[PDB]
Amino acid sequence: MNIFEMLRIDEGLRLKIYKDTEGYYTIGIGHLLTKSPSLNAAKSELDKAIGRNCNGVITKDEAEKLFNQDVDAAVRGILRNAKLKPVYDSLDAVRRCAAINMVFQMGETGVAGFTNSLRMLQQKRWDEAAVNLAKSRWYNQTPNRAKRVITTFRTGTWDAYKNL
Ligand SMILES: CCc1ccccc1
Repeated sequence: MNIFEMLRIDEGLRLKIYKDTEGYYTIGIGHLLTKSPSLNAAKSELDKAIGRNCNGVITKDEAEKLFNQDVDAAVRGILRNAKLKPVYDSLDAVRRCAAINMVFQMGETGVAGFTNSLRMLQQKRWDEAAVNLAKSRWYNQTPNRAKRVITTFRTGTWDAYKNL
């Protein structure tokens, strides 16, 4: 398992514009199009992202291209963030995937506010970090996914994702 397989499990794959868990227009493997209520605004964002007139539908190859771009953006975002980079650099490979997953889902400024959890993760206090991470809107709104990500942080193994 790697970050692509992990997020593909968590985000799924849909080739037509859909609404994510928060009700926002999204496409592909969790590619957020807009937080605007307007489907037309989303369709415009999609056409801009893909570079052709899509009429709300893309191919699997296009979805995977957006996915590559989004994962890269998440990682780069972490590396450019003064609060996130040192924690990320302190982590092992598997836990780094859990970190990218959170930033992919909630964005960099969002996770950068997870201050107490970040400290515990940098200190390698895994059980404590796991407990702290669950005290969050994140956990309460998407508990099944949060539990998988937290288990990954707690154990540094892919146990939560085996058997998908
Ligand atoms: C809060 C988990 C985390 C750690 C490092 C970087 C991003 C996210």
